[PDB]
Amino acid sequence: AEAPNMKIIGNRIERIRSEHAETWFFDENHPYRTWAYHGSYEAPLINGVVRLLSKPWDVVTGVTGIAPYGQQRVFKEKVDTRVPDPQEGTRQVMSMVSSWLWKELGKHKRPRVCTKEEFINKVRSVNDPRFWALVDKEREHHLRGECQSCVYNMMGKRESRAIWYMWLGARFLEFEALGFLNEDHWMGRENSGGGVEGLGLQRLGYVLEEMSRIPGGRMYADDTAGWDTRISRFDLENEALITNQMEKGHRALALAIIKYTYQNKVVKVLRPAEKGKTVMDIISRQDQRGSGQVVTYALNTFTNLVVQLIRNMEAEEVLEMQDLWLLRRSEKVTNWLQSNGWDRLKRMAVSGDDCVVKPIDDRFAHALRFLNDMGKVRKDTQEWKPSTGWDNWEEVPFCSHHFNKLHLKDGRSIVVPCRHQDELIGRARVSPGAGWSIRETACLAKSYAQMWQLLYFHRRDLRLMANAICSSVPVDWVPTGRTTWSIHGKGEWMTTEDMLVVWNRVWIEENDHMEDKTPVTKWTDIPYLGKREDLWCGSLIGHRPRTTWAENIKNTVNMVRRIIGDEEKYMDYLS
Ligand SMILES: [Zn+2]
Ligand SMILES: [Zn+2]
Repeated sequence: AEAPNMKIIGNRIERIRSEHAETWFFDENHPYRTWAYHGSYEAPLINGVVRLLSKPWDVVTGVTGIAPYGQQRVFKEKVDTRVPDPQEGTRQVMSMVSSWLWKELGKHKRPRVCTKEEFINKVRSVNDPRFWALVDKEREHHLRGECQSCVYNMMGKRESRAIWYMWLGARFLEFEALGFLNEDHWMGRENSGGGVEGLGLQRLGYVLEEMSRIPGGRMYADDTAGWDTRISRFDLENEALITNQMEKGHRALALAIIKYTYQNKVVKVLRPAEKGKTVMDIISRQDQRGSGQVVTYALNTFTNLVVQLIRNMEAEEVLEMQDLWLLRRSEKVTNWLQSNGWDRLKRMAVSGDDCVVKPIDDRFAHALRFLNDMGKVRKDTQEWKPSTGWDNWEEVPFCSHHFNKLHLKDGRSIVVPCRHQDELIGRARVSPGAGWSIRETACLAKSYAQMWQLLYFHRRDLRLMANAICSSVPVDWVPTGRTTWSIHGKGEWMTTEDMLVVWNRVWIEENDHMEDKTPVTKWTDIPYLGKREDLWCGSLIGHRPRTTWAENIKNTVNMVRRIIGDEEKYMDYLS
């Protein structure tokens, strides 16, 4: 039951109402329980190239399944929930660890205001002075302690999650104030110990293998049930402690982003109305993370590091059950942080809401009191049932992948990323936005295929499908679009450079975990997973329709070349 601060959100609700004053109404039968409701108003694709080249997966539901009533279903199940406040001692511990962590991350880095030029340069991955006049107007309100237009448009996706969109101008104001966390890699492994920001998916496995060698208990990788919805008002205040390291001007800009965008959010959501009509509801909420913000990932990484440090302190018996209610003496916490903090950070791989921890023993498994009091409840497990850890690092889930050690034909080991193949093909078959020419569709298909060549070459079906896609798209067409939104997708495949040369730069030359720098001169030297592992992770090798697809692949490529244009230049990546 939300108690809104009308002094902070009132201006935004009035600005929305002024835009839709003639259809605005108050629906006393609205469905919101934990969100404050303010009023309502009246409101109003498959990648063909990848589909044609992945026929066996037309009947695989794990693939095709990936492509207002639905949006309300997600809101009700996932977002319309309230977690009790942690106890005072739990909150004192949270603030202490956050303050200590912020000071560690800022020891060799300084907060800075990000510029309009940096933002414009990123948008090329804004030209109208009127856009910047609206931005200036909102910034002036922010510097006076007001907010008129930083409103979320929350779109639900029932597959399930909510994406909280914001206008480009509000995203710039957030980037200007807090973009330094991303732009200057505050969560990079070197700066944070436990973070992995800036590492590609190609390096994450080696991190987990390094952690497997640190003496201790099992490796724990518990997923929080709906992380963003479990970010409390107290996590938000602890995250805001970075403002204490900012110069006065910068500080004013950030305190306004934190107050209005993070801690007193105004959101517009769609809802079905009578006879096919749709209404827009204006709702507000003080806690939770607004999924989609410029620093969502960085602040999720920060708070997850804080939570894992607290769990280790409880496991190691630094914190006791008396400390939840009130932390009487805090010296023990400061001592553990100053003495062991860095060792424990280096024992973690934290990427937003995903974590892997290598505690000093298995007491970590039953250290749940502080974790549960902070509302960071583990997914698919009884609240008080001890966590299950892993003995084999190659089976540890992290960033929706697991990592396996394979060997090149010359004997050198490599550590590769892997996930269930259905998710990979399913995502490649999704085309965002409609009306694309065969150029945009084929260029996005080519991006997916070259991404698989660099990272998932060890999957039989993907190496074959990637080669058929690359043989069906003109060689000179530059890959375009976004294959992934993950910060671990560094885009080395977004090029017309030969992918075997790119593979060598990523896996050999620039790979600090590849001692011998001898180049790999042929794709047949690059291994696949064993057939057992390829099948476990969704391969269709040996399955009749896939066998027919592979036997007919040259005919399928020729058909795609015929559609695109037989006069274009193609290369045979299959032979
Ligand atoms: Zn604002
Ligand atoms: Zn796998």
